[PDB]
Amino acid sequence: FLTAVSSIDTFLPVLNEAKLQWPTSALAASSEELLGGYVGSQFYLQDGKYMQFQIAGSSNRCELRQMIPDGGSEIGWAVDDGTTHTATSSIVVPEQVDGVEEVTIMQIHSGEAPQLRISWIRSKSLDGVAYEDFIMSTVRIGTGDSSDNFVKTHLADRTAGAMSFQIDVKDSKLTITVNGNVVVNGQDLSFWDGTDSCYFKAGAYNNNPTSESATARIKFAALAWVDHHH
Repeated sequence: FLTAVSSIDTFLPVLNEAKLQWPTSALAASSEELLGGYVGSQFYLQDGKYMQFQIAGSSNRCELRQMIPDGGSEIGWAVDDGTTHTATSSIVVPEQVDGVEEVTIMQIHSGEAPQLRISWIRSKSLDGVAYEDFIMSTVRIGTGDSSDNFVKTHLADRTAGAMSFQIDVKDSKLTITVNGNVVVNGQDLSFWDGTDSCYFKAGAYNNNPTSESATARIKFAALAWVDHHH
């Protein structure tokens, strides 16, 4: 059998506060199933150390969704409760196979929409500038579909080695750190003031592939979801 992610200690904290959605938003595995050896080609322990997600097909996913810890239900939090909600990861994004065009690897999402997607992107122009094989943030500052509802930023070019991300939400401000460097510094999330259904996600959410059979693949060496408070 493939080795289960829960067979080592590294990911137990996040698995204790997550459900897995695969191959769609429908539930694949409860937190307890994840902690108790849930495994498949879509979600297994890779190289003895990575929590690896794999998925093919347009808008399909293999993605963790933040839950209340210790067998609780779906969590919802606000962007301005005075604490800092933090997601920290270390991700090896391999070269993506032909046909994979965008893979969302971390999110802040709510009942209505994604406040934030961090995604690998094969190629895109942002603000008149071309980028290739890179990591992008897409922040929603509204619920519409016109471009003024989004702020998109080049976070980093993809590296062969592990790349760390820290997503901090405090007092309606979003900070994204990559490999220890602040890239997005206090992006305003005030549009979401009043929303109490936000949560973190992470894994592989396959967006707009050119082939339905091409398999997105993303490896986490570390993932934690925490609330920092006094």
